[PDB]
Amino acid sequence: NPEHYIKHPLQNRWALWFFKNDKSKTWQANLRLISKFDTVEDFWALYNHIQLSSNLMPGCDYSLFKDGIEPMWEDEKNKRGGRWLITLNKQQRRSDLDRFWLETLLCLIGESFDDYSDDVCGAVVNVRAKGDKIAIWTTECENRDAVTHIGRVYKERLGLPPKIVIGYQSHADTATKNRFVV
Repeated sequence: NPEHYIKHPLQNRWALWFFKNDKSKTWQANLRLISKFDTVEDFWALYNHIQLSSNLMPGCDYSLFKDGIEPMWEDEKNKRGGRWLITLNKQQRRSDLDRFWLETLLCLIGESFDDYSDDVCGAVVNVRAKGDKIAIWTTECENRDAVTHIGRVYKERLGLPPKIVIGYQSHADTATKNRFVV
């Protein structure tokens, strides 16, 4: 009976990345792959082993991306895409950052956006003194139906009230403005 001894396979294999700001190095050189996993059990072994986002020094990031997509604008699956951005104030590092980030991780590995989960590339949390950010990256900023559906589902899974609006920005606009709001 496989149920008693097999790990539970995820729909995708995922890679977690870490960024630490070091002014001696280029941005790309500061980005490092931490490890990959493709089962529920290996996801939790990795999550339980690493620091909470709220405990990282300012200027660090985590990124979780599908295996084979690097967490940068230049990747073939990100260059035409964008991100749903959650901006946190300084008080929300205490209240919401870690629970929003873990909910974001679970939206990814559990493929929570129905048919549009294939548009998801990954997610990024930026820990910064000025205010942290969490974002889900999708692969095509022109797919209105995929993008808007991901944003609506994500907003409800974060539990954000209708008093809050979140915006979607294309990486091309960042690399050089919300395309969509929910």
